[PDB]
Amino acid sequence: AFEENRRLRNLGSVEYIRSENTIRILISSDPHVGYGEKDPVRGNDSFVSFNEILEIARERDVDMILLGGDIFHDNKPSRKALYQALRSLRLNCLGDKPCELELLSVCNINYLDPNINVAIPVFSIHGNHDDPSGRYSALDILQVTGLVNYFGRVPENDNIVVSPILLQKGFTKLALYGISNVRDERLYHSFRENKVKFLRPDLYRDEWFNLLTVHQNHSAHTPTSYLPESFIQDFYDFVLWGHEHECLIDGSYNPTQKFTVVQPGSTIATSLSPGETAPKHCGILNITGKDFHLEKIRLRTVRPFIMKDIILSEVSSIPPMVENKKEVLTYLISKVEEAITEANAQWYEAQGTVPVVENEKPPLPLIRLRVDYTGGYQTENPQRFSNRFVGRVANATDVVQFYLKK
Amino acid sequence: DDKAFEENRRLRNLGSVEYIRIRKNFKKFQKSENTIRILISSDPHVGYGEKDPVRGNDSFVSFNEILEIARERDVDMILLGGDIFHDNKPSRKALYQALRSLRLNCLGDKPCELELLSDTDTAVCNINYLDPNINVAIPVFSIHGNHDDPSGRYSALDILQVTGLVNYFGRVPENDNIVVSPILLQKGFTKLALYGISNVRDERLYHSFRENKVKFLRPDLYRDEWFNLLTVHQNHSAHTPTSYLPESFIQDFYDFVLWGHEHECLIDGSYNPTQKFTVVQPGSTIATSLSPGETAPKHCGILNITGKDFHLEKIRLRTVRPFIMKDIILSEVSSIPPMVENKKEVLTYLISKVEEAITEANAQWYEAQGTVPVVENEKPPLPLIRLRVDYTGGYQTENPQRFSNRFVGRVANATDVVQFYLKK
Ligand SMILES: [Mn+2]
Ligand SMILES: [Mn+2]
Repeated sequence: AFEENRRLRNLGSVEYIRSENTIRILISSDPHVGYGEKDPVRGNDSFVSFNEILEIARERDVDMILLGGDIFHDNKPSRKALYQALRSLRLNCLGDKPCELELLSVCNINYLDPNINVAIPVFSIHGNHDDPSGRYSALDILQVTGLVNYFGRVPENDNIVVSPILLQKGFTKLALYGISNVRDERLYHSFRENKVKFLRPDLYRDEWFNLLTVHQNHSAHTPTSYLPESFIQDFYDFVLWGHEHECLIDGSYNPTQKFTVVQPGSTIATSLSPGETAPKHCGILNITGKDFHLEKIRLRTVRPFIMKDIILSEVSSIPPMVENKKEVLTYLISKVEEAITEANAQWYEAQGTVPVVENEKPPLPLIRLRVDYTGGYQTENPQRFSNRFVGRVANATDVVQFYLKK
Repeated sequence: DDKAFEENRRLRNLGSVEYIRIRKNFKKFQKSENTIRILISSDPHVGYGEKDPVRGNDSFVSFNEILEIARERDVDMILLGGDIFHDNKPSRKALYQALRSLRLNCLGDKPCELELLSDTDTAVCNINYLDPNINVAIPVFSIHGNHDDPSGRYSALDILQVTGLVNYFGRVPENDNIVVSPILLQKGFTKLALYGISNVRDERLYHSFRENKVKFLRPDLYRDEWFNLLTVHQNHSAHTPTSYLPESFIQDFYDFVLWGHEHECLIDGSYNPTQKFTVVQPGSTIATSLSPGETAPKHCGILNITGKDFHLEKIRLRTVRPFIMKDIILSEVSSIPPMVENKKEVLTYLISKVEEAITEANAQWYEAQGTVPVVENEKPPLPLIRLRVDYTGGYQTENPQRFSNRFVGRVANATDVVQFYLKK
């Protein structure tokens, strides 16, 4: 069943119906505005980092912003989360700057409104949400204000029609496609049953730089609970991959399909997973005809997160196998202290500063120790160990996790 | 209580009043010249009765109507007495619908003839039309109202302000020390000093006036040249002598008082001869309960200000579902044989009163539309009908639901058409 997935290529059907020349796009995904709102330390993280993304777009003078979904963490965001998102979009996206993008294709393009002066149009697809969910989303609200362009709507999970937004700047032509989040198993089934219809403009067939935006699992435990890369039509040149939190901004080239996949990652860690450790970035994609150049930009406002894997039997400072309750503590405490120094150094690197009295100090970092304690060693209560770093770490819970080798 | 309500009328001009140092196009968007025209309304309660199969879209249609009349009649601004939303946390549909109506009816190329003299973060534009990136044709001004929904520092009104669609004024950070500062607006020779007090728990506000903890600020320039307008959202009357705002408490320098919160349409206004102001209670644009006060046909108004004078034009709302109520005292009826098995007689009379109320409701609707009942014309929506029946004196009743079910597809409230009670 996993073997079958590699063999299946170009699924669904393709129908044909009706830097002045460099398209600059700020690419990001998953800001999860509102996540960890009630946390005393982490409460304002999502608001600050979502603002940063829009701030970089304005400072760097990009033509547009493209997001891979999950602007909000919840289906029903709090009044604070909604207010903060709207405030950031209004202050960073409105202005006298002319929009050099020409459209060739309340609901109509925002930067096309005569009553709204949009300097940098935001384009986003709908993402996945785990809180309890009518026919009105928080993304529909962002669209109605004229601040975000909601594209890639999936009204029916059965028959999905993928139509493009056609944009031109000088000689460079962009055919922007999107598929809003669909339950992975459902989407997988739609591609297998040939229920996904891609629409291409008849004119300038080979002229349009084809960009697809998705919000799905890139991998899964079950062979039907993710979207295989081979399923995606080979006429595409670039794929922006949302939903997946790990920053893989450098990208991966698929040699068969002939298209690059860029998984930018979230702008906030939503769990203490290994995937969340990779420093967060956004990117500037510079399209110029057929080729492009992607510039990775490190996020300055994201709280550092260091994870360390420890094997006790390998620690020459600890004696085995006795009551080393004291040995394990001293050693483990020093590893947290080492992880904090690594986190602080990672933060100053992102800022371009040095640790001195005149400079701003780093925020409390997220620290996780995965400790193998086999044959044998004395362990602590994980919560009791985590209480030791009360004003040194952002995570009051889960500083340590003890495990035995399987 | 009686002695305390009496003392309320004896007291006047509560608090403290001091002075503070301060077509035409005043909008900054970049891509009756002496008469300030204001569309006045209150309490649209967007989202109320959302889940009702018949009444679900009433609040959205009527809130749109108010903004639609403002645009059609070419007013300078919209002034609301609070409660744009029914809930503290409105649904996604309610918020979407309010924003859609505001964007379509208030944005446009129409020049704003109102000059902002002084507005006594902010990273955002406090005043709407002064934003160079938003083309505001008709600025909306509103105060915060009361909500019975659980309040889980950010309001839905703050969200409307942040989009640049509504100007939230008359904020009340502290209940103890309330400072009432004006928004100063000029059109030709006409000078408007606009004041607001967002809803405060009635008992708490009453105490603030008594403890002289309410400070009113007046512009030194043009002292007796401003037309003073106050916007409130409080109970105009109450059972307890401390649970409402007495008119006498409000400073007499005011010329006009827009009274929000109260749902009954009393758009004609009342003149207070001592305080020398006119109080206008416009009423809600939707019935929130089947109360006697909700029966009076709904209106909005156009307040025309020239110098220190005003003319108010009453406008009937066409989209509001008709509501007829009848109070029936069974002992005051005949021929109803009392203290006998009179179920048939009681029912026969009550059915005829519902039929009478339906005919009255339909006639009230056609009147609001300016049409006659003919095949080419639109038919009225299902009306709200309520019978409050006193059955004291020996009278047989019927289950309210079974009685209401006799009029299926004839009334909007198919569950509670009748209410049987005994006089206390
Ligand atoms: Mn996600
Ligand atoms: Mn009310």
